[PDB]
Amino acid sequence: MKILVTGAAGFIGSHLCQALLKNSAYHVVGIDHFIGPTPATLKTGNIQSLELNSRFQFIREDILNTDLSKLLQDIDVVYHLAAIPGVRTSWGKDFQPYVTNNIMVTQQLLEACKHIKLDKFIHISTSSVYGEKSGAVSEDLLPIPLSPYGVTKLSGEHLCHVYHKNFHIPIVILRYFTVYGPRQRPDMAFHRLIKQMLEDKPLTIFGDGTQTRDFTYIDDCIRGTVAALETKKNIIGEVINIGGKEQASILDIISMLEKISGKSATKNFLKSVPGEPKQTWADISKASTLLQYSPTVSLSDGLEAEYDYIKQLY
Amino acid sequence: MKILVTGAAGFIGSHLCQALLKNSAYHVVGIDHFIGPTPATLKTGNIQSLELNSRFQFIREDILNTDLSKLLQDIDVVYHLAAIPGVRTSWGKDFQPYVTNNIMVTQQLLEACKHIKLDKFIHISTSSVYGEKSGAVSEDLLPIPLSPYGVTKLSGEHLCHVYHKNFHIPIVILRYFTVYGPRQRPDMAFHRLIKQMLEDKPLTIFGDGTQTRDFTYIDDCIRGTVAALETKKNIIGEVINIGGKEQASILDIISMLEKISGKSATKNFLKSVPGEPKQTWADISKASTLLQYSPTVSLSDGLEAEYDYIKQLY
Ligand SMILES: NC(=O)c1ccc[n+]([C@@H]2O[C@H](COP(=O)([O-])OP(=O)(O)OC[C@H]3O[C@@H](n4cnc5c(N)ncnc54)[C@H](O)[C@@H]3O)[C@@H](O)[C@H]2O)c1
Ligand SMILES: NC(=O)c1ccc[n+]([C@@H]2O[C@H](COP(=O)([O-])OP(=O)(O)OC[C@H]3O[C@@H](n4cnc5c(N)ncnc54)[C@H](O)[C@@H]3O)[C@@H](O)[C@H]2O)c1
Ligand SMILES: O=C(O)[C@H]1O[C@H](OP(=O)(O)OP(=O)(O)OC[C@H]2O[C@@H](n3ccc(=O)[nH]c3=O)[C@H](O)[C@@H]2O)[C@H](O)[C@@H](O)[C@@H]1O
Ligand SMILES: O=C(O)[C@H]1O[C@H](OP(=O)(O)OP(=O)(O)OC[C@H]2O[C@@H](n3ccc(=O)[nH]c3=O)[C@H](O)[C@@H]2O)[C@H](O)[C@@H](O)[C@@H]1O
Repeated sequence: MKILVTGAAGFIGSHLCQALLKNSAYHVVGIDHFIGPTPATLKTGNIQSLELNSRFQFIREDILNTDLSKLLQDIDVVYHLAAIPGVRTSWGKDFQPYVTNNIMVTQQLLEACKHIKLDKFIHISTSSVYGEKSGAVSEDLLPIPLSPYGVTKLSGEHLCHVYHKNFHIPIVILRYFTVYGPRQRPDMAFHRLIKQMLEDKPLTIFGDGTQTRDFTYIDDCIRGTVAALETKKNIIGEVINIGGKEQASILDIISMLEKISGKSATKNFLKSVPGEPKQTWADISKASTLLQYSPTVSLSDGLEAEYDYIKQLY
Repeated sequence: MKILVTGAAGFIGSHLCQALLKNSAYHVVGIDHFIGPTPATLKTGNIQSLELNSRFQFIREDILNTDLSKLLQDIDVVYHLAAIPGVRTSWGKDFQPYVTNNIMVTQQLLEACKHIKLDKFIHISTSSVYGEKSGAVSEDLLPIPLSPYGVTKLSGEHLCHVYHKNFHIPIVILRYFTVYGPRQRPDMAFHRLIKQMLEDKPLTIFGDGTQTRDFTYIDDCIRGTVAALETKKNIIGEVINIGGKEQASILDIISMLEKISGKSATKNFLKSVPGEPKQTWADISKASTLLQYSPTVSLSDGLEAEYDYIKQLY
């Protein structure tokens, strides 16, 4: 088929394109405006290989300015990953690009998909929509975001449901849980903490470090994401959690990084940042059932992979 | 005490201001940018009756072009009604004004209220957030909007929760159910059908006319809205349905209108329009407990009042 990947030069999008291109029967169109928290230099690195592949077409344009008629011509599947993704930087004057790139972009894509015959529109969303929840969260749980970011991503999900129900756009929603590994964005905790540790600079901890995440290794995330395309079973209209092998606190992670480096971290404990939950924890039963999803990369292996990537990057 | 009412020149806002001005204790500031579906001619008359009262101050400005710090210094309570409200006109290129005036306006007001000492931030929302549900809907039900309009309004609610949890802004959310009576917007069903019936023209019905609403008479809406200010109970953080005395389908309303006009209407059944639920039905248990809310205006009395107003307007 022809598969459109929005946000193709980003962390997850770059990996997803590479995975799809291993199947000789797939042709990939990647669109990326090179905005958000990752510098354009890192994004060029993410796609340099991809651009050599003859079955990849790269478009460096804003989805809000591009000819969406041309873009979606003969597209069989859309993977919509384009977004402004930072939890902590979505307040005051920094909110507008979240609304433009998370809400207006999703709506304009969904409008463009009304007059074409997609197999699937695979919309990427976030554990950030759940907000502050206790236990493993299931996809039927009432979402109450804690960040303006989370609000804009949940508005994107609701636009998906509006366009599915009214115009039969074949939407599938994936909710990722804190994805890490090679090419992780430089605003995320593991990139920052590894870069700090490499430079013998203080590790920046927001609050006391006891907060936990369901960290998902990139290869696990991509296996789940590709499974959503490749299943022959009806998952249209479904919201599916994609979570990781092993939860950990930021203190637990730092201890694991010290074992990889053989260094001892200097720690700087900052104020908690408004808008962050203290815990995330996916119930991935539905992904297990629908996609045969099971994450297999341990934090020790995934963290070594990221540490190696960050060291070579800088 | 001093009360800011956004969207003060609008249908519900103008009636709200009118009700608050009856209390000589209350100083009222109205702000309205004269946008949305109602032509500015009808809104002028709204602010003209309000401006007879010395305790009313009117600001004719976009909330996005206002010094909100300056405005809010002496404000005790905000009623936030300003929005783009039409369910049916929120598709395609019409969507952006809903994002601007429903999402960016709400965010920017909440940002300005972060360091104000408010008693209450009373955010007006809509039954449109629920989408299609069976039975009387309670406020803890998972909302799945059917329209882009509904998505933008539920995004505003989510912003209220974010700013409440992170910054202790004392938000209360009211979900209104299809409000009618004198001053009803010309794009709403009762206004169009009464105008049509008055001029012996076909009554335009969008589908089979079996659609029903929990229609709320304006005076009932306003009594519940004023109760949110005056209640003895703690309602900070609550979502509260404000629904009407009697549910009806459009066919029923057309029969009730024939009784009032003494006319037999010609019907013009048109294609159902995307993004509209078939039923709305409020569980008003919570309003009854927290606000002593009981709607008291019957459809026959309310339609008569709206009939007399439409007759007078044209
Ligand atoms: N990284 C995670 O932990 C994680 C977890 C949950 C969900 N998500 C979601 O996964 C997706 C990918 O996240 P990521 O970490 O790869 O982020 P990223 O910033 O690395 O990638 C997103 C890409 O979208 C592009 N983009 C944004 N707006 C655009 C526009 N208007 N037109 C064209 N391109 C545009 C950016 O240039 C960027 O390269 C996002 O939707 C994010 O919300 C990520
Ligand atoms: N009418 C109903 O049946 C109903 C039911 C549910 C909820 N609501 C909600 O009630 C509120 C009032 O609805 P209404 O029927 O009175 O609508 P309306 O259009 O009569 O009034 C809203 C007013 O907001 C003003 N406004 C919009 N954007 C603005 C901005 N940026 N700055 C300043 N003013 C701005 C408009 O000029 C308009 O006069 C809305 O929030 C709507 O979503 C209405
Ligand atoms: O799962 C998700 O939906 C979200 O996951 C991540 O968001 P976040 O959980 O903030 O991921 P990190 O940035 O890796 O933060 C993880 C934890 O580390 C903490 N942190 C972060 C950065 C840092 O320098 N120090 C620090 O202690 C944060 O407080 C947080 O508790 C992504 O950045 C989002 O794009 C995505 O939506
Ligand atoms: O309750 C709500 O939350 C919403 O109520 C109304 O929206 P709507 O329910 O569309 O109200 P009307 O415009 O009065 O429409 C009611 C019904 O009449 C129908 N209709 C409308 C107009 C018309 O000419 N003919 C007709 O049959 C519609 O299809 C709908 O089923 C308001 O317009 C919204 O601002 C508000 O958000």
